[PDB]
Amino acid sequence: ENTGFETTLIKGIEPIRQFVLAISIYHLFDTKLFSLLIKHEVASPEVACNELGMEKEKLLGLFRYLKNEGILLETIDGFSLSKEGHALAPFEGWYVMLVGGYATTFLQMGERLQEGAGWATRDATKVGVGSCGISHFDAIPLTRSLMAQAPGTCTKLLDLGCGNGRYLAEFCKALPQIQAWGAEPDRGGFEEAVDLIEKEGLSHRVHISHSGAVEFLDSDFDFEPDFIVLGFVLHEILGQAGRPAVVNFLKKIVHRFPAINLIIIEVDNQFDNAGAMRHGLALAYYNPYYLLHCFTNQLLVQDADWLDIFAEAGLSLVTRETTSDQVDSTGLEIGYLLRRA
Amino acid sequence: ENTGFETTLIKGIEPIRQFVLAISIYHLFDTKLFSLLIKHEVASPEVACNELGMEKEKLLGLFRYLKNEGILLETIDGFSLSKEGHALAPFEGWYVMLVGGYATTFLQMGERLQEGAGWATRDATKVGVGSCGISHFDAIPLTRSLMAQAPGTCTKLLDLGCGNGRYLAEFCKALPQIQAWGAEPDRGGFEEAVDLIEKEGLSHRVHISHSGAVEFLDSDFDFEPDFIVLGFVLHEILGQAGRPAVVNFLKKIVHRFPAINLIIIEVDNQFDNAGAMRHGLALAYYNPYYLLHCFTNQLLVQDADWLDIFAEAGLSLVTRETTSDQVDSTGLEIGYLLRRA
Amino acid sequence: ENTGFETTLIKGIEPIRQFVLAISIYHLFDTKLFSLLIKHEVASPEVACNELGMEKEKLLGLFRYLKNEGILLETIDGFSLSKEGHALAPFEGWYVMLVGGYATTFLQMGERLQEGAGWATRDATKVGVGSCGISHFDAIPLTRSLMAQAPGTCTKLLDLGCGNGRYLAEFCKALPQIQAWGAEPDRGGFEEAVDLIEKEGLSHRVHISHSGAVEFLDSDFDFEPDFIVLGFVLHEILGQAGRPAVVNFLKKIVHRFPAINLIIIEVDNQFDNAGAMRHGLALAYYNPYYLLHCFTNQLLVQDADWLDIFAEAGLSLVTRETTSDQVDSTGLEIGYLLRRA
Amino acid sequence: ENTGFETTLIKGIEPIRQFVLAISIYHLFDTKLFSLLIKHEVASPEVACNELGMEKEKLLGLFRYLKNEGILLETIDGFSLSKEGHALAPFEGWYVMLVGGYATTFLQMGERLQEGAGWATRDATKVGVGSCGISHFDAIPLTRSLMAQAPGTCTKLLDLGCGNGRYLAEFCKALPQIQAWGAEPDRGGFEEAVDLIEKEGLSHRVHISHSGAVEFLDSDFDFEPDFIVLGFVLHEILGQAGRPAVVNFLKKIVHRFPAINLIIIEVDNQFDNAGAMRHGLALAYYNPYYLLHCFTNQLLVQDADWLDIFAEAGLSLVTRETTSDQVDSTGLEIGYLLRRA
Ligand SMILES: [Mg+2]
Ligand SMILES: [Mg+2]
Ligand SMILES: [Mg+2]
Ligand SMILES: [Mg+2]
Ligand SMILES: [Mg+2]
Ligand SMILES: [Mg+2]
Ligand code: NA
Ligand code: NA
Repeated sequence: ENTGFETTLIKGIEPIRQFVLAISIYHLFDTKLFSLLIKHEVASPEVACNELGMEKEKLLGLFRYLKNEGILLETIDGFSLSKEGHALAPFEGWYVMLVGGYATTFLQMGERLQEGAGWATRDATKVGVGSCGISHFDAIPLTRSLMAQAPGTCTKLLDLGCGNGRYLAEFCKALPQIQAWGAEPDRGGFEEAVDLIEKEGLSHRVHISHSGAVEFLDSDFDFEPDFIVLGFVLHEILGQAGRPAVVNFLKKIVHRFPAINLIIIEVDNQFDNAGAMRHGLALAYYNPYYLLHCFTNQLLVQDADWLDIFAEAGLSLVTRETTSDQVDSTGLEIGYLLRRA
Repeated sequence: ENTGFETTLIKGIEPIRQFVLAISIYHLFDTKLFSLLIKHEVASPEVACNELGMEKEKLLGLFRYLKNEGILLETIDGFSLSKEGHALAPFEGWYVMLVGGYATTFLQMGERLQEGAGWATRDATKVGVGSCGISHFDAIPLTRSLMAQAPGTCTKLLDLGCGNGRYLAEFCKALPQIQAWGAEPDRGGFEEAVDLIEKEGLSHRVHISHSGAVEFLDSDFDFEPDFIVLGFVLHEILGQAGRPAVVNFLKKIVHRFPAINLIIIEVDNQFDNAGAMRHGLALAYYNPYYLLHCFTNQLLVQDADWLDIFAEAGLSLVTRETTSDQVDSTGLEIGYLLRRA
Repeated sequence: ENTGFETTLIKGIEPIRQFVLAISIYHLFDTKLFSLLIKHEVASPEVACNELGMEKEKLLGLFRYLKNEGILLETIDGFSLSKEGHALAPFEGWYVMLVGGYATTFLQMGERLQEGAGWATRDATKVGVGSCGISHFDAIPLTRSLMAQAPGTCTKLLDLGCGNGRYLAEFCKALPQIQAWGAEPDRGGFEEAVDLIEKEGLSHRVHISHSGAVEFLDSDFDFEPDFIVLGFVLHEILGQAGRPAVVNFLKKIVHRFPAINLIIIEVDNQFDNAGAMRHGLALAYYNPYYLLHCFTNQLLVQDADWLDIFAEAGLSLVTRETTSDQVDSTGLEIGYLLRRA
Repeated sequence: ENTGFETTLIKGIEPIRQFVLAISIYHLFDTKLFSLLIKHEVASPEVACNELGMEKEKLLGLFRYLKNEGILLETIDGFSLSKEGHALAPFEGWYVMLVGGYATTFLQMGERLQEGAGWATRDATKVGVGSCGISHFDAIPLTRSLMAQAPGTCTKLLDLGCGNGRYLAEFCKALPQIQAWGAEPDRGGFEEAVDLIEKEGLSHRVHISHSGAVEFLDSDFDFEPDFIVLGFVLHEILGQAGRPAVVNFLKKIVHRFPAINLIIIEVDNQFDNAGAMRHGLALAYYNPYYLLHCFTNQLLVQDADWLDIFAEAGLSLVTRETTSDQVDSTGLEIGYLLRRA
């Protein structure tokens, strides 16, 4: 008889409804349709197609789907972002990172659970672009706050794992006397950094290298930074190369630059902490973030574990801070300002 | 300042939270972890790993993620399905079809929007397995209802586009005198049909062929069916081969078998119908279904368009029915019982 | 041990969380705090208190609660509506009607279920004010559409059950030649109608009487209307007085005014229709509306039942319409344009 | 045109949909219909009406409403709880307390905001009954944990503000040597306590008085307790009588009973703590709880404020604990075990 089944089905597949919507919102941003709708205000599928080189029947399908979900409005003149659609704008970075960057990673979990199946891959270009969008809200303000508490002034900044160069673009626009150098291991991210830096008019003050963090420190680069930023880099080295390699990397920084100020941003691994995991942002962001870090060759550890690593590498903690409680009040994103002990 | 940003962020990325959960639920089913948890009641990660040949640290990560979302419970003895987790069981087919089958298709939409980029691909084995799970609730009862209104009795049943053979297994178990033949174009689905039929003990009464519908009708098969079931097949032929090809296919059926009873199940294309699109199941299922059918080489049309096609092919409508309002009350899934005019 | 209980509790009491939010949104509107925040943009609790004659500590409590839910933002200068708070503006009428008008009614259901316990009461002033706010979106445009399809032009309009007079104020502003008379049985609503009409500068063209519909038609009023609007009035008479009384009331209208055009708006009782009840607006609005009409002395019937009543009363149907599918696509709100047969 | 309005309306009035559902769930429990459906499994409206003395048409309305929301199932034999309906069972106390007890309080906020309008009233009988239901999960296990850490064993227990006597019934059943006395100021709650104690067969070991806490301590009662439980009582005295009155009350306890063990349960006022307020249970429960305590004559203060009050009253802290993180992981419900300094 299946009495009452339909009502249970609508609730039971609610995650599937939102799964498709998240992918569709990701494409709305990534394809530049969102920016086109902002610019035009109202656009017919024919006009959007001509501008972006798209096929009308596929675009009409995406537009009708988004209209049914309330992201778009449709009038005789075309489609427009609704108030709900406009409200998505600040969140672009999260969609680009988690859907663009990590959709393949989540999809690979079934096969990668098998003995010997290896680590899940990701689209590191989208991870970098997306995380840089996110960093405008959380990590860049945190880095700025810690930099203000260091002695002297920043004149030469080195950012390892720079993604598309957003930290360097923001710091260079706010602090005009700064000279900067960024290194990014992903080729696509490296190319996006060279383009963003050129678009912001900063190519004469900021240079980008296609390199990983450990290999950059071992290279014959000619730059004497007084600040080094390691934003979510150490947990990649920890997973890929091991704890002795992280300790040795940190020792090499202060051996080469004994008066340097280090700013390290890391995520505290509280995946098993019942109270922490009930916070709305812990469920929305950190629970999937922790899951991805079990399937990729990265290792998140606790605040106490990082403090032990810093001590073993011969570093002293100047101050520790978390993100503004207006943006992320979980206390899981922690920034450390360190110096040679 | 970003005043109040966090509250907006938690709401803004709610689709991303559910996107990861839908993928994780899909893997919970597809990897056979769900069936393992049902069988064991409580299983430690070590026990689940030994049984399914998995890696403990990756499995613990998936389990902790699902525990944080309330799908699993954790005690000193291990993990178990919660009441919420147990409640997901009937919906397995939807997760397998839409996530397993069509996740790649949704992910390809950005690139496939470009002029000349072609049709998005899918994992047709998972689409078939998943849709067959769904059909237990909606399409198999609808087919059974229409079959009861035809003259005479079914003795020889042909199912084109049979997926994993679920329609044939259910009809053969309910009606022991039936001899059946199924054709499935996807190799993986064909192999799953041969295995399901063997598992149900029906290999002596039901034969499966690896073939598409049009090519099967043109083959030298030796079977005289009195019923032919075309469950969501015609809209594939319509998209791939065109309307004259669908008309010619239907004419060939009644030319070869003039006394045959045809049962056709199709989805009415009401993607642009405001009232229809506000139904909870229209939003949860049909809105993504319509979107997928704009990106794949399949074409959904309206009830009136199908009736015109049937008339042009020389068929008469015996009766038309929709699914039980206990399972799907949208009126979008329509079954037609036809005969030669 | 209560393993996993908290996660189930947060979901289990979600209706309670939203119950308090709905009441708080209702007071935000009803107390004029919403209009104060629109006017001021940012207001400290001291400024809001001085303007509306409120107590600071109670207001701070309401504001902190709403801030926690994302409806308000707080800065050093005070509180303001967030984008989410601003987006609530069009829905004021629904909150005023269902919470202000009918909260007591829903709360009385337990006691009123008992044999001989009578009908639940309501705050008819808030029901009238709120329903008039709603009517701007659905019933006023429907009435306007039907009036345009009548053979005659409206010059003298009678609105029975006029609430706060919003139909008359809108029609009179749009159609300057109209003279109008409204009757409202609730004293509080009647007083709000006299005030709204005076505020809109329409007291010379619109008169309001404190009276129920049946008693108004039996009174010595001196007005010769060519249009009468009965917007959700007949189902009140049907419940309170019975079907013969509704038939007699309609017969009396066309006996007194044989050339009159009648516009009747009613809600189709589809409470037991599985497909209709899965529409998002059916669940949000019509399911509680049907419930309240089982506990108050009002009786909702079906479209066909109304058409039969009209035939018995000697009325002919000119045309029937439902609301615009941009505002309400359920087809449950129906308007009938009638004349004497 | 109101383009796209309906989609915004369905979301905008979601709090109203859940507001009516919460009230309907409250009555389902409070009227004993929930227990009737558990006992019968399937019940026709006629059978439920005969058993509880209800009117069939009003009951059918409530049942149809709940069926539409998925709480009930309907078959030819009658109505039954669905799996979703069954899952509500543990949450009865929250509905009884917040809806039964405090619905009137929330509804009174608009009028009580006015200068000199006084404190909002509540249904203290339902607050007591509901809070006692909740206490089975959080406060009773917390009290039991603290009692076990005292140097003495409990033989004579006094519970001030006992509600319906649930703490005493649970402790007395688990610990057969205990003699107990409870005081409850609300007459309805007092009568429910006398009945619960009689139903559990404990009238020979537990006596209940109709009295407030301060007046009980000033009375001529003849009982020498070695443990006193003050579960959410002190914040009532603090609001109603002031901080000197709370200090004097605590001093009087240890003057009359110098060897007594005191167990105090209080809610930490973190209403203004951004991170704490993003916890799912903080939003669902504590945010409305804080709001109600701004409109009633009760005053919630912080953990540190309570510890300072205890020091002033001449009490020493033996140990402090919060609730089990399986039931409430906010850390806002705190229990203190105290002795005379
Ligand atoms: Mg990482
Ligand atoms: Mg298809
Ligand atoms: Mg009514
Ligand atoms: Mg009634
Ligand atoms: Mg209290
Ligand atoms: Mg108070
Ligand atoms: Na890893
Ligand atoms: Na297609």
